[PDB]
Amino acid sequence: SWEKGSLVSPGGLQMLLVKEGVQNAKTDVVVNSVPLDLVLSRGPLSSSLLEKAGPELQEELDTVGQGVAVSMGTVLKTSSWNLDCRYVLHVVAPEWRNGSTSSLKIMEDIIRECMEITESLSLKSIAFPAIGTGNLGFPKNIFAELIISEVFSFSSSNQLSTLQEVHFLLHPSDHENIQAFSDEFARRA
Ligand SMILES: CS(=O)(=O)Nc1ccccc1-c1cccc2c1[nH]c1ccccc12
Repeated sequence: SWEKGSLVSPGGLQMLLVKEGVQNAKTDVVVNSVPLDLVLSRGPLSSSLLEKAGPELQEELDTVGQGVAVSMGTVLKTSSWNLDCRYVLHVVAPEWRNGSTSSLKIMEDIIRECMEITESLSLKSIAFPAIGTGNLGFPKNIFAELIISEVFSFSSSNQLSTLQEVHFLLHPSDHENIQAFSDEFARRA
């Protein structure tokens, strides 16, 4: 509990494995996964974020999303309300129907976009919480490698003025993700 796991990429971006649940995020940006209808109470990650943030998070998302055509890969920005961050980036994650290989590529593009948004806002840190393998057809270890590799890729190919830290937020009882990230971090250190 007392430590975060740490891995810095060759390009200088620090990744932290944080085992505190998703409600305690203390980064500038937190990324949420939302449905196409923008209802924040459906999936378990979003429901958890909503429970801490308060219903104002839903109020603001509904307002920013009104009359916006929303599809897979849409990213909408709100303030954080009672979360301990500055902004939430609400993303419509892909599902398996988008195609197997396609869906991994789409997740990579989403990860990259959210980091680019954070840098464009002159912010320092972004958190990606575990969303689960909800409606995606790959095991958690595939997604752990994917996100870490994308952080490596992004930071090697870009000079970053402000973005310094990427936090992976895991619930301490998420045994499968804790094992996947721990193995990846151990392997790369
Ligand atoms: C698929 S997962 O959420 O179980 N894997 C992770 C476990 C812990 C922290 C981050 C991720 C993760 C991996 C790949 C893409 C995303 C992840 N979290 C996100 C949250 C929002 C949007 C994309 C992502």
